[PDB]
This record gives sequence, C-alpha cells and structure tokens, in this order.
Amino acid sequence: IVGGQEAPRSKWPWQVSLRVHGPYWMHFCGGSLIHPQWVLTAAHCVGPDVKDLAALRVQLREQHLYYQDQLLPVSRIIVHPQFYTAQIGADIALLELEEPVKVSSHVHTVTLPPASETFPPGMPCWVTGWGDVDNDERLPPPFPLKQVKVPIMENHICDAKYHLGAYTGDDVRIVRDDMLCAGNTRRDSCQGDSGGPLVCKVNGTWLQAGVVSWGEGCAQPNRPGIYTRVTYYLDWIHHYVP
Amino acid sequence: IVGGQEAPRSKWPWQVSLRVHGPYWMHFCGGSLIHPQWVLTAAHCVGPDVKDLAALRVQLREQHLYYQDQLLPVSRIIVHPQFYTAQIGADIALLELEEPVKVSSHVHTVTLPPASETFPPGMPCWVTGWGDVDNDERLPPPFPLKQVKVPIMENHICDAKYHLGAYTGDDVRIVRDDMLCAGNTRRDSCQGDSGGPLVCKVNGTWLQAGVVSWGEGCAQPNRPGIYTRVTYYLDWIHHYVP
Amino acid sequence: IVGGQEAPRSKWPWQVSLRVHGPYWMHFCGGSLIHPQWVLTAAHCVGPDVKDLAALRVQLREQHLYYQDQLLPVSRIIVHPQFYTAQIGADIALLELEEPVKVSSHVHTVTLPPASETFPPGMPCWVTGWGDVDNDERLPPPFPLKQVKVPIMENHICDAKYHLGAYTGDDVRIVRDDMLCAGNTRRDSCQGDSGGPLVCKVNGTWLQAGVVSWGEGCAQPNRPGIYTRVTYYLDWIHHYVP
Amino acid sequence: IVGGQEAPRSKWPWQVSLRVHGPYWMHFCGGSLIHPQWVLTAAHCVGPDVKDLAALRVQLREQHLYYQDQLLPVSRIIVHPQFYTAQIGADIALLELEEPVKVSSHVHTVTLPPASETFPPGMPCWVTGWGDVDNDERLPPPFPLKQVKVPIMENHICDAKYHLGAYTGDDVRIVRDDMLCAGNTRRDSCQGDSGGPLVCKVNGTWLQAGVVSWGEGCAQPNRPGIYTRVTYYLDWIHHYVP
Ligand SMILES: NCc1ccc2c(c1)C1(CCN(C(=O)/C=C/c3ccccc3)CC1)CO2
Ligand SMILES: NCc1ccc2c(c1)C1(CCN(C(=O)/C=C/c3ccccc3)CC1)CO2
Ligand SMILES: NCc1ccc2c(c1)C1(CCN(C(=O)/C=C/c3ccccc3)CC1)CO2
Ligand SMILES: NCc1ccc2c(c1)C1(CCN(C(=O)/C=C/c3ccccc3)CC1)CO2
Repeated sequence: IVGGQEAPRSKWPWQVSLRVHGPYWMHFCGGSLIHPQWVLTAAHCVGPDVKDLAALRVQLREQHLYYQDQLLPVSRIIVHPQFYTAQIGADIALLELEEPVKVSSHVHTVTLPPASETFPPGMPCWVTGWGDVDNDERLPPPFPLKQVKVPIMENHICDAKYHLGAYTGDDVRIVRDDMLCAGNTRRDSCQGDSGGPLVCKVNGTWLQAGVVSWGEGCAQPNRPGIYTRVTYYLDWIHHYVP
Repeated sequence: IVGGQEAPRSKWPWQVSLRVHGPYWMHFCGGSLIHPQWVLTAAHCVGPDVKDLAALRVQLREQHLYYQDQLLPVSRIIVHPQFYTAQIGADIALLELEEPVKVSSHVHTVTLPPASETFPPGMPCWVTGWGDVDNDERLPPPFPLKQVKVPIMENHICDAKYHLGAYTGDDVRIVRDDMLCAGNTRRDSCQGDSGGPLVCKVNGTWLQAGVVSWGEGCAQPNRPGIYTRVTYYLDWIHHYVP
Repeated sequence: IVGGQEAPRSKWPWQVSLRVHGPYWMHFCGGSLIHPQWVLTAAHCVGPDVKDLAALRVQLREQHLYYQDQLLPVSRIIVHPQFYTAQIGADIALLELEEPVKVSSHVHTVTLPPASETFPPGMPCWVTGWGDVDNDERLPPPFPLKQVKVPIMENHICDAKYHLGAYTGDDVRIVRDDMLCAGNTRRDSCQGDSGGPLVCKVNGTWLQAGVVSWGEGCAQPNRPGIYTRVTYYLDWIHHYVP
Repeated sequence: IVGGQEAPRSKWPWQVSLRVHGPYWMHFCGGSLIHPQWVLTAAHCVGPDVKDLAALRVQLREQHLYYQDQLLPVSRIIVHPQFYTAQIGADIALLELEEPVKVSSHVHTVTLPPASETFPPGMPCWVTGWGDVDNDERLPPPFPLKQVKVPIMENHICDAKYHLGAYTGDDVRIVRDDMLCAGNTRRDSCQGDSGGPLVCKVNGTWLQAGVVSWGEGCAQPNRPGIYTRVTYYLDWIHHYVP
C-alpha cells in the first residue's frame, strides 16, 4: 500500500493473506472473505498456471503478518476461464476453504455490491493490504496491515490517462469494461496488495467494488491503480458461492 | 539463445543490437536490418511507454558484443499503434536510422517474406541473438552472437499446448493469428533475444518469418517460443519502408 | 543461530538487539545487558568507523524481533581502542544507555566470569541470537529468538583446526589469546548473532564466557565459531561499568 | 581503477589477469609478470584457504578482457606463510606458470626494486587493472585495461589519515611497515584490481613498488589505497624466483 497508514484493528475484518510454502509460509497476495467458506482474490495470484493446493494456505485478518499465524487449508481453487494475463482481463479467482470459518467480530465477510452499483468518482473507497509501500520498497517488519483512501475515476478517463505518454493508439482500449480505476501519485496499491479488496462505503454499507489487479508501477503519473470490477463477475461468483 | 552454437562470422549479416544509454551503451534487445535505413524489432523493446531517441543507439552485426562498437543514432521510433503487451499482440516496431547504412561485407538486409509464406513445420529456421543462454542465465563474455535451429510448430497446435497445465479455457486463444511458434525444450530464444529475427531458408533464400516476442520462460515443456508473424504486418511495414 | 531452536520465553533475559536507523529500526547485531545501564557487544558491530549515536537504539529481550519494540537511546559508545578487525582482536565494545533500565524478571543482567575462569574443552555452553540460520540463510519471520548448545574447543586445538586446508604457517596464530572457540558443523553462531553472548553454566550460575565475534563461514568443517574472550577484557570492562 | 583512463596498447606489458573456472573463465584479480615463468599477486586473491590449481588460469596482457583469451595453466601456488588477512599483512603470493612465457613485445616482465628504494611522496606512480571503476560500480564492457596516476603518501601520514573518523587508538598502527599508501579521493585502485602492479618510474626505469592489497572502500576521504610493499618481501620472493 502506497501512502496511507496502519489500519486500526477493528477495521477490514474481511481481509486475508495468502501464503506459499517455503522456508516459511510467505505472504504473496491478499484476498477477501466473502463467505464463511470462500475467499475472493485475483487470478494472477494463482494462475494461469495450475499449482499444488498443498503448497497454499490462507491466513485470516491479522494485524501484523506472521505474528500469530493460524493457517487454513484450501480445498478448491477456481480461476476465471477467461483469465490469461491481467491486461487482457478476467483477473478474478475463488478459493474454497477446507472448512467454514468461525465468523467472529474481528473476522467476517464483506458484502458484494448490487449489479447496479457503478462506483462513480466521489465515492469514499479504501484499499488495504500488506504489499510494498512504494516501487521496489517492501513493507517493513513487523508488517502491519495498511489502508489508503483512493479516489475513483471513470473508466474512459483512466483508459485515456494510460494513453498519455504511450505509443498505443488512442482508439485501442487499455482499461477494459471489467476493470475499475482508483488512486493517484500519492495513494495506490502495489505489489503484494494484489488480490486484496477495494471497498466503498455505500448507503452505510461497505461494498467490495474491486480486486487489486495491476497497473504500470505504483503511484506513477497518469497510471492509476487498476482493479477487477466485482459487479462484472457477480454471475460467475454466484455459480460457486451461495 | 538457449541451445545452438556461436554463429559463424559470415552468417546473419542483418542482425543488429539495440543499446540504451547508461554507465555504458548496454544491449537490451536485438533487431534486423530490413532496409539500409530501417531496423525491424519488437514493440515491447521500445514501448509501450514513449522513449527519448537520444538514449537509444543501434549497433550493426558484431561477432562479439561491445568489442568493436560503431553506434548509430536513430531519427524515428515507430511503434505499432495496436501494441500494448506482447500477449495481446502487434508486438512490432520500426527504427529509422539517422543515416542509411552502406551495405558492408558483413552487413546486408534480410528479405521480408511474401504474404504467401506460412512457414510449415519441417522448414529450416534459425533464431539469433545475444540473449540469455537459459532462464536467468546471462550470455557470458565475450558475448558471441548465438544461433539455434528451432522447429516450427503450427499455431493451432501451439495454442492448445499453451493451455496445458493452465486454468485458461480451451475457449480462449493464447497464441494469436498474428503470432508464430517455434522452439522446444533444448532450442529457444530468451530474454535479450527479443526484437531479434527468426529466419527460414526457402528456395535458396533467407526470409524473416518472425520477430522474437515472448513465451512462458525459455525452453520450457509445452511452451514454445512465440514470435510476431511478419507476414501479418507487411502492409504496416511497407507503409514506412521503401 | 545454526541448528538449535527457538528459545523459551523465560530464558536469556539479558539478550538485546542492536538497531540501526533506516526504512525501519533494523536489527544488525546482538549484545547482552551486563548492568542496568550498560550493554556488552562486539566492537565490529559498531566500528572501527565512528558511528552516529542518533542512528542507534537498543532493544531489550524480545521473543520476536520487531513485534512490540521499545527502543532505548544510547548516550555513549565505547569501543576498545585496540580494535581494528575481528581477526586482529580486541573485538569488544560497551554501549551506555541514556537511562538505567528497570530490571524486571524477564530482563536481568548476565553475570561476568571471575578473572580466572577457563571454560574447559568439551564443556557445553549456549549461544543465542536472531542471526542467520545457515550460510546466506536469514532467520524467517516472525524472527523468534534462537538458542543452541555449542561445545567449547580449547584454543590450541582450535587454532590447528584453522590451519587445516590453509597456507598460513603453523607457527602463525589464527585463534588468539583473547579469543575463544566453540561450535561444530551442526551447531554455531552466524551473521546477525555478532555481539551476542556465549554463556556457560558454572556451579549453578550462568556466566558470559564470550562475545560472538567471527569465523570462516558458519558451521563449516574445521572452522568452529570464534568468540571474544570476556576474561581477557574484564579489567577494561570494569573501568567503565559500575 | 577509479578515475584514470584506458591504457595505451603498448604500456604495462607485465600486467596479467587471474581467472577462475565458472560459466566462463572470470577475472577475479590482477598480477604482474616478474619473470618469464613467475607471476606476483596478492595472497588474499588465492588464500588463505588452499585452492585447486586446475581451477585457475593466468591471462597475459590483453587490451580487453575475454576478447582474445590465451589461458595459461599454473604449476604452483606459493602463498607467504604469514598471510591470513590483508589487514594483518604479508599479502603477497607467487604463481609458477606450468611453462615459461615466450616474452614478445606485447609481454615483458616488470623490474623489482632494490631493497633500499623507499618510494617517497612526489614520486611518479601508476596502478593498473580491470577492477571496479568506483564503489560497487563494475568496469563496463568491453573491459579495457585502465590506468591512473596515484600520489604516494608516507606510511606514518597514511596511518594518521586512517585514524580520522575511527575509534581505533592513536597508538595502534593500522598501516604497517610491510605496507605502502597511495591514491586520493579521485585516483585509487579498487575491487578486482587487487594483486595487480603499482609501478613507479625511478631513474628512467619502471619498478614495481606495490601489490594492490586493501583499503576502506575506494577513493573515500582519508582512506588512501593500501599496497603490499614489495621491497619488504624481496628475500622471500628470491627464495623461489631466479
Ligand atoms: N498500483 C497498481 C498495482 C497493484 C499491484 C501490482 C502492480 C500495480 C504491479 C506493479 C508492477 N507491474 C508493472 O509495472 C506492469 C507494467 C506494464 C507494462 C506494459 C503493459 C502493462 C503493464 C506489474 C503490476 C505489481 O503488482
Ligand atoms: N522463449 C520465448 C521468449 C523469448 C524472449 C523472452 C521471453 C521468452 C521472456 C521470458 C520470461 N518471461 C515470462 O516468463 C513470461 C511469462 C508469462 C506468464 C503468463 C502469461 C504470459 C507470460 C517474459 C518473456 C523474456 O524475453
Ligand atoms: N560462526 C562464527 C561466525 C559468527 C558470526 C559471523 C561470522 C562467523 C561471519 C561469517 C562470514 N564471514 C567469513 O566467512 C569470514 C571469512 C574469512 C576469510 C579469510 C580469513 C578470515 C575470515 C565473516 C564472519 C559473519 O558473522
Ligand atoms: N582502494 C584500495 C582497495 C583496493 C582493492 C580492494 C579494496 C580497496 C577493497 C574495497 C572494499 N573493502 C573494504 O571496504 C574493507 C573494509 C574494512 C573495514 C574495517 C577494517 C578494515 C577494512 C575491501 C578492500 C576491495 O578490493
């Protein structure tokens, strides 16, 4: 997370960390609990290449990475069949936990938005995660969960911004309709935040508008952060999550 | 270049080296001389972000990189407007030399293929370059130009192979019509070969079938090297090159 | 620490962590509390180049590095004036805390040996710290404090060990009089443990026999770890420490 | 070499490059031909750990490393028995080539100094090699041999410099009598130059005053380069070299 601050311990009860087996169970991507037995994340964290379930674990909401891990096994990984790269799109995936979660006050699911919610500029949104605090700059121990308020922008503007300082024809789409843009040169998501959630407080309810996906660097001019647009994939999510 | 051997001094008089300004004029990509004043390379080598012509130079065929540099300024960098990533396609670009080359003894142009050439499996094809000799293994000094003979694989077969061991739907095209596949687990191009030529001897003449574009690693099982198919962009090339 | 295991919470109340300013107050060396206002460490941790005191902090015993830091400022650095390198000798230094420490129960001082003490061969002593777990292998987060039991090796025997497979003349002393050997190919201190204590239980009491100083690698054949011999420097220590 | 320039092709005919077996025969240290069959280098290049002769080769003067290699096998490695670290001293060694050289015009031994030659300040002196061009900044391809004129500094004056900004006692000698100092913040040797020749022109003749040994960084304030003083080791050299 670029800019922003360490999260209070009562906020973002839906945030998860994905761990890969190695010299230790290392954080590699974020995710969000959207159902007591299901985690929403980005496909580029787990695909397009199929990997071994046994080597993956999920850690639930934790103020400091690694401090008091309670790692959870995954029974299923479900990656959107349309996914190949983040720029092409469909950067979304689901993890079915071996067992449902004992939902607490410290840990619970985030609400998915109605298909109608567009998240227009002006909505108050936050992105959270344990990723780099800037380009090539790791989150320092003891790895607190971070949050940053980010401005949302309409897709046509974000797409046009990406063509500034680039060879790509203005008529050639860069930011697709299944994506959503947010951030500026001081507030952004970054490497390690991938898969994590962008949430917006709508009518008193925090809704997950997006999934940290990609961008050119972090907090770079005319290169806002790009998220997978959750509303686009409600149909797909509902094939699997009750 | 993975596999193969150091090139004879007489072979591949069209191979060029692209250099970027820094501590030294460092090789970052290959290219081919297709006109005394024009160099053909890959788009991802010089984009999609717009670069300054001053930090760029071109070096014509050398047996050993850096050892007899006569660097050449470039007056125009022309990048295919459809390009954004190598997976999406249109990974091709043109460099106009500030001044025409005088066709030397070890410096000639490569012939572009007629639109009729599909380059079926079984044809004799070489890729050349000064890139990595394997995944994350640099070409050792004194940096001899390498060549390797690579088996051509039909697009549809190559596309289906890229799906092997991936989540990506059989529905979804990975290797596109503007691309071409060649290489196996012992013969391939790699990082630093990008922008370089793939050449096939057809009826007594060497034609440039492809431009080194991308792939999943180098020389990996079921992941042959991917090239920009030159016949697909003849029109665009001819729009600029006499 | 090479080999051994995580230290129980009750043990080694004198162990401290030396921190350098930067992106975060990063641990670079160990040490020991020998008095409520004084920490014993290695000269090479804080020399021979004179350091900025404002860039230094001390952290009393912690089960896990970084989680719950309570960093203490330092008012004086005192480096033995004979120190230039660890191979030459005199690898010992003192840090004066700006304020006396409130001695606790899980933070006590360690007892220094009487002027005569020898610590005979074979005798089992303990070295502790947050250092690397092997050659080029960092202690994984959450960075638990490690301990390991290491056998003392008599100096002359150790010195000969250091001559095996070396050009250095037998009559040239490599392990010196102000040094002490301990460890084997399975149990040793390592980078990051430097400045930390080697302790022995003598007649029911833990005495600090040495300070982690140096060695040829960690736990390599014929190269036990070298510690600075505390008894050699008792007089110097007592000139500053009440 | 820090500062200075590429050497003319006719100069320093005695310069040699030491190579170790790897992906390629990589340069790791310098040295000088002091006899058709003998190379003088630093001990820290080859010791104090005993090394396999079949893993080492010598390259006689080349304008550019690796470019036109003719590697020469070594029959004996002779490391001064007193060597253990460069700061301690006796950083000198001798390599016996498997066979004598065919002393041409491009290759020619350098002359050793008479015992009484002291090399006082003001004397004209150059150091040459293929080492780093600055701290942590490698010599760029195509790796030309560099040269630089270095100011000689009296041991006692040099010693004083080394005490500035250091905790080391004034009475503790850092720069020993078997060492010689030269260079400043613009001109100095550096990593990879070690073992190579420091030559001074005395009464029209070039004499090798020093062997590149060590220093605190390269070209740092108050830290001249330190060399083994050749005069000091004449007797030991002559016990082996006719
Ligand atoms: N702040 C949004 C964001 C969040 C998480 C995250 C990133 C960006 C990455 C930053 C670094 N990366 C790039 O720079 C990609 C360059 C690129 C060049 C050309 C065409 C497309 C893309 C890959 C994405 C790594 O993880
Ligand atoms: N042998 C063909 C080839 C030639 C030159 C060259 C390469 C491959 C690169 C190898 C390393 N790279 C990857 O591994 C890309 C992985 C990838 C994963 C998922 C979807 C798309 C792509 C990027 C391409 C670097 O330059
Ligand atoms: N277990 C003992 C020990 C404890 C802590 C610690 C070390 C060793 C270091 C290990 C790596 N280093 C070396 O290998 C030194 C090689 C050397 C070569 C030639 C002459 C003398 C020495 C430097 C010391 C780093 O910190
Ligand atoms: N220009 C002189 C010179 C020539 C060749 C060469 C060097 C210096 C090295 C530079 C880096 N090094 C150090 O910084 C040593 C630090 C040190 C700290 C404390 C006490 C003694 C020493 C090791 C020597 C590498 O090879």
